[PDB]
Amino acid sequence: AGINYVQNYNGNLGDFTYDESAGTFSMYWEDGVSSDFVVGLGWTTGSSNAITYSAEYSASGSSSYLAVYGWVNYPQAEYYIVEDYGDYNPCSSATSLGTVYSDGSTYQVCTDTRTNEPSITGTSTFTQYFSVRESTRTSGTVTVANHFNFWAQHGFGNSDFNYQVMAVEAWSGAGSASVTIS
Repeated sequence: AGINYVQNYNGNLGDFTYDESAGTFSMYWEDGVSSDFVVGLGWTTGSSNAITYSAEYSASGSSSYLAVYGWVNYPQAEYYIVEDYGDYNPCSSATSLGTVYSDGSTYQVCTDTRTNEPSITGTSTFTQYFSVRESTRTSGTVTVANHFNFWAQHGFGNSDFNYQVMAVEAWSGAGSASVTIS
């Protein structure tokens, strides 16, 4: 996949292993976590190219996501295309933007504003964009373009991309995850 970036945000909170060249990574937090971590493999500059992945993901009792994750520099935005998740749906609370259909399923799409929080610039106010898969899965292709195009109708800059990775995130509870990016 031309993986050239390792995402490790508090990976030390659980057990994070990875092989850039194989496009694989695992992450165990079986003892539970009480703080947020985001780990994964990807690219230093994001693009609208499709991402194919395969995963073993077990996070039923955990506030966790198995998602395509990345940032946009300006307007600053953090984004997720959540394929599978734990006990928490971000669109349950956020402002609804509609629905989008892609790769065999509809995704609820929502947005939210984070004030003075950890960001690719340290601490700041940024916008989040979420596409949550209606029929969750742990393997398949994500045609990122379909999501970027829909979000772009609502403010998503759709250019000036920072990093983008296939990620696993959790900030409560315990779980397990093994992922391969093809």
